[PDB]
Amino acid sequence: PPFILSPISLTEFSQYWAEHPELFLEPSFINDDNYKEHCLIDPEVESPELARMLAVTKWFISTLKSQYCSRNESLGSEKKPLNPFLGELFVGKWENKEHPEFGETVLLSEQVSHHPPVTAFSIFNDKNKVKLQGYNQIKASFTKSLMLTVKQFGHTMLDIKDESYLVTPPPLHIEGILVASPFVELEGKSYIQSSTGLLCVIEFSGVDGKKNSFKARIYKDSKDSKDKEKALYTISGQWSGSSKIIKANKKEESRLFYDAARIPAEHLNVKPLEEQHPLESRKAWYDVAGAIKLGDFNLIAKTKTELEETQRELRKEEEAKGISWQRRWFKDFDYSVTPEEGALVPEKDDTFLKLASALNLSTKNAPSGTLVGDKEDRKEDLSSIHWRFQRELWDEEKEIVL
Repeated sequence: PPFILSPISLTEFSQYWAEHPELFLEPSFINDDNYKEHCLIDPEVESPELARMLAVTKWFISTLKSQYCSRNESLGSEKKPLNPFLGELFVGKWENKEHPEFGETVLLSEQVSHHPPVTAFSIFNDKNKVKLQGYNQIKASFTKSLMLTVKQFGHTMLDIKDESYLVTPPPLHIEGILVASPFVELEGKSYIQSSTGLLCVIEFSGVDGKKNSFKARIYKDSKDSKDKEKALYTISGQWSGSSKIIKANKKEESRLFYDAARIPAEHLNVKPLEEQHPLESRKAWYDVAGAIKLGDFNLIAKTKTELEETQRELRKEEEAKGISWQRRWFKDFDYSVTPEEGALVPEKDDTFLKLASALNLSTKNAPSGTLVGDKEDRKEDLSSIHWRFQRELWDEEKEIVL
């Protein structure tokens, strides 16, 4: 066992959707009057919608490394994920003081389900009108071989002012591939469907091809995505390393698209344990995390039972104050054709339904990226529940602060 063990609650993994402050906000600084300047990899980008789609694609790739690489040699740490308890919260903010034009970007993460485990999150920047929200859920199991496949469920939505993007995470990742390491590989297709019609398809190598490699293609619309030759741009390389982009078929003009080595200057600002509510992750798992570094499973069992008892009493107090701790900032909406009575239902102009339609994506609780008609989508009575952020609920939060 190498490196310094770092137990971290899965509720914290939500922060990796905006680890690079500048990449997260770039799309919002691109308008009709400067788009050609805001596109390093192609000073001759056809339209602003296209420059924004490239900026979004870059931002998406930048989130991958931290999500799937547990070891980090420039820090000497090995991440040990902790299964969040119901009602757990993790909040913080990127102050971006070194860039006044960016503004404060807030992160709210919450464990909305324990059985099964579901994490919901929202990252929003009021100043530039950039907001993201999504939820995550996985199902692991072994295949004929050490394999151990993890299916991804859920999706995320990005709003750049009035422009919308539907992002679906990597459908699959394989664990326990390399000897003596928690190395992980991605497989399947991820999509970035914009309200502008543009669609990006990101294909992961799986256990084949290069290590942690991908092939991204941007199409003018969903129909075009059926033929790889109609791709406006093609990006390929390592999502944990570097990649290059090629416009049309001009292989003679390949440019460096993204290099994961780049370390972000801005760090997520999280308040110290002293001023943290007992529902917040770092404070709730502190002892357990310590015991886990000690390695003593007797101390781990003890600290765990204590977290449980603490949390049990905390919930009682939360209710006593009339606080809906179980669904504090996110509510579960039913998107099925015929929902149950009391179920929260979507609105008529639901962004998710619009974009999913354009992409022809299953709106059911199937693996991420499942297309309508796929085996997974045809399954008998599959639910269609999706978690949604409610800004107002955060606006009236009386206990949690940043």
